[PDB]
Amino acid sequence: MKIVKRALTFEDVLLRPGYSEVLPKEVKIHTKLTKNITLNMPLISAAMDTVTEHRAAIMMARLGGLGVIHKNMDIASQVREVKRVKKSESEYPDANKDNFGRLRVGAAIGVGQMDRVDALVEAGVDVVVLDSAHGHSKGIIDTVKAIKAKYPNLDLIAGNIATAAAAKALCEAGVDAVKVGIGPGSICTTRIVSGVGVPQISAIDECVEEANKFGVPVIADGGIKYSGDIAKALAVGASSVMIGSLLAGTDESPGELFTYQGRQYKSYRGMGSLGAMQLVPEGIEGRVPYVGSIRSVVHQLLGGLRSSMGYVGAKDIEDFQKRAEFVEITTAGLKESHVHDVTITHEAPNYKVN
Amino acid sequence: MKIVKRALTFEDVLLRPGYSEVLPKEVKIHTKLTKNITLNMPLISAAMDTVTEHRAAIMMARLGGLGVIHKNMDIASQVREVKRVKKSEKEYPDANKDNFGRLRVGAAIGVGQMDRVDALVEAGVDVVVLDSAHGHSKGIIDTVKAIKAKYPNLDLIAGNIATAAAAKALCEAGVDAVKVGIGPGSICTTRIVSGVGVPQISAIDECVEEANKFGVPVIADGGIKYSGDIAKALAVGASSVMIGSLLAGTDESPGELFTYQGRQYKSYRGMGSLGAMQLVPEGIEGRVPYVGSIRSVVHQLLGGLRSSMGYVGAKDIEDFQKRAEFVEITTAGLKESHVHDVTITHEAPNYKV
Amino acid sequence: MKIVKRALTFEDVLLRPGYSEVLPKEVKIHTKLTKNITLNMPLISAAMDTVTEHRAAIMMARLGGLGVIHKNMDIASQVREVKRVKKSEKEYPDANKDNFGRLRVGAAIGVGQMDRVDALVEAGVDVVVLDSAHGHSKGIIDTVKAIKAKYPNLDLIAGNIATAAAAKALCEAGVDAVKVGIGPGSICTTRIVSGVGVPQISAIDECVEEANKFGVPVIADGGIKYSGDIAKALAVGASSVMIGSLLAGTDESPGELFTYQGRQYKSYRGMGSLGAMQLVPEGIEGRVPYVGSIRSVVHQLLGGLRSSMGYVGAKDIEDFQKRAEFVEITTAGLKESHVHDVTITHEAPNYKV
Amino acid sequence: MKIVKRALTFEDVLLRPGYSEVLPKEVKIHTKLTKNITLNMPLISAAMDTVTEHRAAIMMARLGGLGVIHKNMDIASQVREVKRVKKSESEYPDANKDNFGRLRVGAAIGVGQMDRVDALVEAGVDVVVLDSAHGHSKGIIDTVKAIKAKYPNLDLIAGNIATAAAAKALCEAGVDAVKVGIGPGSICTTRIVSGVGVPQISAIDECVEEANKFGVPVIADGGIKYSGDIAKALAVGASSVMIGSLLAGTDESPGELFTYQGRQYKSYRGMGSLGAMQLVPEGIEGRVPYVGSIRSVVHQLLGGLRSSMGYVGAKDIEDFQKRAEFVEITTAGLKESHVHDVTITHEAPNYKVN
Ligand SMILES: O=C(Cn1c(-c2ccccn2)nc2ccccc21)Nc1ccc2ccccc2c1
Ligand SMILES: O=C(Cn1c(-c2ccccn2)nc2ccccc21)Nc1ccc2ccccc2c1
Ligand SMILES: O=C(Cn1c(-c2ccccn2)nc2ccccc21)Nc1ccc2ccccc2c1
Ligand SMILES: O=C(Cn1c(-c2ccccn2)nc2ccccc21)Nc1ccc2ccccc2c1
Ligand SMILES: O=c1[nH]cnc2c1ncn2[C@@H]1O[C@H](COP(=O)(O)O)[C@@H](O)[C@H]1O
Ligand SMILES: O=c1[nH]cnc2c1ncn2[C@@H]1O[C@H](COP(=O)(O)O)[C@@H](O)[C@H]1O
Ligand SMILES: O=c1[nH]cnc2c1ncn2[C@@H]1O[C@H](COP(=O)(O)O)[C@@H](O)[C@H]1O
Ligand SMILES: O=c1[nH]cnc2c1ncn2[C@@H]1O[C@H](COP(=O)(O)O)[C@@H](O)[C@H]1O
Ligand SMILES: [Cl-]
Ligand SMILES: [Cl-]
Ligand SMILES: [Cl-]
Repeated sequence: MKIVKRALTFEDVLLRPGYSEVLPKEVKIHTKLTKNITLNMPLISAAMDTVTEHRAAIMMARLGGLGVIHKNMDIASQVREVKRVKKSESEYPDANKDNFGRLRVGAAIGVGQMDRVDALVEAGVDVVVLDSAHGHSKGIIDTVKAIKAKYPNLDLIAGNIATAAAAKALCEAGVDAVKVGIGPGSICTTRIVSGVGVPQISAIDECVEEANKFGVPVIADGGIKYSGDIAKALAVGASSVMIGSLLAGTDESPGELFTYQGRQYKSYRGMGSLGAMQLVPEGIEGRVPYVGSIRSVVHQLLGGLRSSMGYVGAKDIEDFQKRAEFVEITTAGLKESHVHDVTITHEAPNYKVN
Repeated sequence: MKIVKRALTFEDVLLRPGYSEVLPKEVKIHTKLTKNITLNMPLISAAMDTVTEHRAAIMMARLGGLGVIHKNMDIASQVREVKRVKKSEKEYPDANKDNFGRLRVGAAIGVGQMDRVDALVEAGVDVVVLDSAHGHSKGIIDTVKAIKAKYPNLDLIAGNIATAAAAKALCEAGVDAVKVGIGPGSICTTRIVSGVGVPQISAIDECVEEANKFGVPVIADGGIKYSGDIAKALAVGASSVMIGSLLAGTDESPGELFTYQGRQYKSYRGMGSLGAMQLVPEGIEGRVPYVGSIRSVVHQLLGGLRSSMGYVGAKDIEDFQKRAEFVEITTAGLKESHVHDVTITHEAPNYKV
Repeated sequence: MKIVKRALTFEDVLLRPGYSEVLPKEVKIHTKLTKNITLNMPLISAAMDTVTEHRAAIMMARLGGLGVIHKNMDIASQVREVKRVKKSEKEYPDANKDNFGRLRVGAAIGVGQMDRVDALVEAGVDVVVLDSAHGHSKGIIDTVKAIKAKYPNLDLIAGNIATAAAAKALCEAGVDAVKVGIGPGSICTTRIVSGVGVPQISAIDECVEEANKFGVPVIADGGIKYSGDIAKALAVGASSVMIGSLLAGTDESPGELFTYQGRQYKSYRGMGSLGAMQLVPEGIEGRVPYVGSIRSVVHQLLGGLRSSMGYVGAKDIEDFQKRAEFVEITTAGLKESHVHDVTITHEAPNYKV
Repeated sequence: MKIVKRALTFEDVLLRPGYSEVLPKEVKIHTKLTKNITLNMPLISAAMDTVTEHRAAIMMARLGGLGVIHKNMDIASQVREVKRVKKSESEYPDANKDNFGRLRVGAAIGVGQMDRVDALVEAGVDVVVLDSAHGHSKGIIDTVKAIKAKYPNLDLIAGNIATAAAAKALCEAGVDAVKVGIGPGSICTTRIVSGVGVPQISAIDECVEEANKFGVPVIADGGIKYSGDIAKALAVGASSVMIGSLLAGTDESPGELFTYQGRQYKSYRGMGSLGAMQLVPEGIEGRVPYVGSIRSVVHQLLGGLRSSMGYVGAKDIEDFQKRAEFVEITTAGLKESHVHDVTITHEAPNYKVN
């Protein structure tokens, strides 16, 4: 058998602190979404039917990031969701807006869905997210070429991928960003069901190095549990991070609150779960704790990133990537990194152990 | 001390995705059981008294695979089981059949059991599976030589082994397939009791490299918990996979269904457990959740396999093995690979925790 | 990406035994706090509002160590705490005292707090501990320069750091000790929240190699759970150890004792927790078991240290560091090192699970 | 810091099966206890007050191994325990006997206990086990030299040690066997309390290589949980294994049976536990499950060893050591080695997971 390497993920590594003349409050967190679109902060909500519809994409863009409307609905519904975001108005000085001063929004499509693309363009979507379980596939590559041919000024994101060869193929196909992540999603069983995938830190590292040669941003999609993971993903070279599970428990995410055994929850499920698809399932249907507003979640997450960048001595994301040095740690190191030998009595807003 | 390598198993590795032009529904999954016997799908039910009798064996063959009738019964009883399969009769277009249109079946034998082989050969058995806890032994090798001498056109599988040296010995003795696995079985305590074994992925890899020289296919036997493990075993170069615990919960497996504290189960035990031997055991007696029909289980398992081959861009298994690249992962990598940070509310058909 | 090393912590290593001619009762455990301040035993209580006020500080000093009064209070209050220690009065023959026979005490300060330093220096403080979550910063380094300029004979400790580069910066700025530890603290979430830190053993090792060039002692701060960790920290070359969770359960720590579900506790929280800050926290609020007096805790901890030095054959700490050889262990090695395969019925004074 | 090596213990390694012309029933398991004393099988019960008094040492020797009477009693009591074993009579054809046809027995002593040694010699003890928490110490080395000087034909065992230099010092001191094990005992907190110790497989490996140059057997003392560990310890080069926890729950071991929450137990405690010593404790006081007779325990343990040797192709222990090849495994390998993905319904006599 051919073993190419030993691959690491988030928990395997930590950033080394460096000399710093910058306070966390002073750092700038703007970043590229694609080659032609800027975010005022690096978070994107996942294209999932238990995460991102209009209320969520509105908040995400008001806070300077992006929401991506899921494709588990007919064209007319998705169009209507996009218009709701575009026509939204308010306090949000970091808002992420197009040239008309309208909140930016993204919308998911799948292979061959060219009629959906047409409608979304005419609805004034800012970015189309072309998604497959296997981005490195002929269907995806062909779809990219068709979309760039018909809409040369439409910003196009394609994924998911996990290797440098995939990033090369997509970039040469004409994408404006690649999405990295095969298997690391909280609700994902892809690696278990089919044995395929690449640990997320290594996948991002590999793809970034290739995507850089084309001036193409990488989106790190899936597997983020804590703000520290966001920092690590960015430091390794990603330009933004896509998040589902950390947002699925918010007010704005689709679905109703429910209480079960004294706790509040919302539903969260893979788009490859049996429920969502109504191919063998590559995702599960579950529940996540209720966590209040998107605003409160994003605030804790960005505060973590700001801390990290303060520790590293970085003024902006690009400086963060140039300075960042990692150390690989052991299981015992991870155990020391978490809270240990104390029982938590009041839960912190940015650290929950289940 | 002499340490020859760091040895890996299923949970230590993942397959890298590759450029694909094939959809999962389009890939071909036929394979080889032995030099001369073909499978339409690569699964074999284990030769265990809680897994394979005639009902399981019939379903496995109708679906394109194979069942091996266990040997924890007298010769006559086993002859009868084999006969029920061979006499069995669009609905099963992938049925694995012999030149007469009869379902194929295998039967297990032990060292020096030529009387059992005689009666099985007479009963129309398609393949004989020579089983020992230690396939790399004088007893096993002599039995091989004697069987091939007396029945030269009888397909012979022997095991279990875990080293290239063992593979070489068996191939030179004249086997038509080798079975790999010392200690990975769900119900197995061999490694703990005797301190002996080789993590299943490295074992398959080592033995495939040796047996390939002789044109001898390798059966990966034991340690499969998920469809993804089937894919890995095949990608590393196994030609087929033998499965126990995943099928012991099925309607067709021997034994009755029972309910305990709100959950349904069937029994499952090692053939070296106390119960099965009736003494220093190398297996345990336990229970597995009821999972309904073998059909539904096989469907999900082949689903994952096809999906894997789609991800690798492999049109068939030879191509899969050719293209397959692995990456070694850490404990944190395994944790990320499983479902994490979400509570499952509706369990999936092909993923249980 | 740039990975500079595989970094280890306490549970990754063990000390090898060596030829010994010393019994544990015979070894000497005096050490250095700073270039100019001496300790009779090497423990310092953490500068936390659930660990060190005047009661703890007095006990730590009477036993030959030191307490650092925390800074989560106004300047006046902290001046008063420091004053209660300095005014405090065979029973304590190892008492750590200044040239006037007064117990020694330290006090914590933050970046740009020269007013606090002024009032502490006036109150007779023996050492000032300059604390920041990130000691390798322009703020900390400028504060050092300003303090040493204004009070050149005032012993100054600064931290926290975890790299040789940080150690070098601080030593050149003029500190009398560096404090090492980014993220190992029991109540600390820094590593999870910001992704930043260095496993404590490698951190100490890196910083000791740098600071030693300047004659500057290293304080290992955070992550101690057992006496054995104290030994390792010292053997790697720390001159002293700062301890939080192990002392938060004591009579003398601030806060009241309470009972919850049959067990006794006191509160313990990070100075960067929400509660202590009153916002994006880097600590948590929790509880630790009540453990009785500081004396009894320190007794057990120094017991393990002396035992360690006996095992290594070290007559004193310099000798310990000289002789110490480590071995790196695996997860299975750690499991064997703990109590295993037996249920504890009467808990030990110095081992809790 | 100086890191000499990465050290492995039992769970880190497995034996490779080899070509075999031998059945488990056919293999011979006799071994050297010391340079001048043979065991018919390689097990020794631990010198502990909750393991080995006369009833236990009698059974151990009848089965061909050895019991070592603990030293937590006055001289007269220990002498009387030794005589009880020596005067025992019975069915036990593998019995381990001196030249007078009396069951062999060993007795523990500590540094300087020369009067106890005299009494034990006069009681007809076969081997004296000189024990310290730190065998590589001047007190121990001096005691060895004094005992060999006064009783040149008395077989003398000394420990505990964990390094090649220790084995060299003891061998040159004149011992007839060295005992290896600092920290691996089930009830031991030495490694936690003082940070000192060496993972047991590495310790045995290191000491055996040194002890061999003197023709001195190594005893592997502590950390055995399963029969597989016995095989591994022997394959690495040890001549016998000392066991406490696996025997503490037997009829013959000191102490009464008790029932707590529907289970039967016996007490088991470190000799460095607070209870036993009545220095900071380096052991705990606990309980272990009741397991019936020593005969039934030893039978399962020896059957495991016989299997192992059958797998390796070994006719006797020395052949076992020459043939044995190990492979290092991962955490996932260990997980696969144990029972997994099945719930046990009838507990096996040689495999219990708690
Ligand atoms: O689409 C899924 C599973 N799946 C998912 C999903 C979503 C995110 C991550 C993983 N899987 N969503 C689905 C929706 C419908 C049907 C199948 C679905 N799996 C695969 C597997 C291999 C492929 C090879 C070439 C082309 C496409 C391939 C697709
Ligand atoms: O047969 C078993 C135990 N055992 C099993 C069994 C089945 C599958 C995997 C492991 N063990 N089934 C048994 C049925 C009856 C008696 C013993 C049995 N163990 C061994 C062990 C070493 C050997 C060395 C040379 C030749 C044969 C050897 C056999
Ligand atoms: O001070 C805290 C958090 N924090 C803490 C604390 C204490 C010990 C360990 C970690 N954090 N205590 C605080 C008290 C008030 C407000 C914030 C606090 N975090 C940071 C993070 C990055 C920095 C970079 C340059 C300079 C200062 C930086 C500070
Ligand atoms: O004797 C014990 C602890 N201890 C034990 C024990 C028994 C087995 C394993 C570990 N410790 N039994 C004891 C009985 C009484 C007092 C202390 C005891 N610990 C030490 C530690 C370092 C030493 C250095 C030189 C000489 C002797 C040393 C002893
Ligand atoms: O069902 C699925 N199977 C596998 N991955 C999925 C599925 N549905 C969504 N995803 C991915 O998982 C991500 C969410 O990851 P999370 O932030 O870790 O919960 C999404 O952005 C998708 O990339
Ligand atoms: O009692 C036993 N001890 C060791 N291996 C066994 C025993 N019984 C069956 N096996 C092996 O384990 C396999 C079943 O593995 P499973 O698929 O992991 O449950 C069988 O096909 C045999 O190779
Ligand atoms: O809230 C916090 N976040 C991170 N580190 C902290 C915090 N509060 C105290 N510390 C550090 O952690 C140490 C206590 O570590 P402990 O001995 O493991 O409990 C203190 O001495 C500080 O160095
Ligand atoms: O209290 C103690 N502390 C550390 N080791 C001990 C103590 N008492 C006995 N031992 C050792 O532990 C062994 C028992 O190991 P076990 O077979 O793993 O339970 C004994 O043979 C001694 O070598
Ligand atoms: Cl730096
Ligand atoms: Cl061989
Ligand atoms: Cl691990």
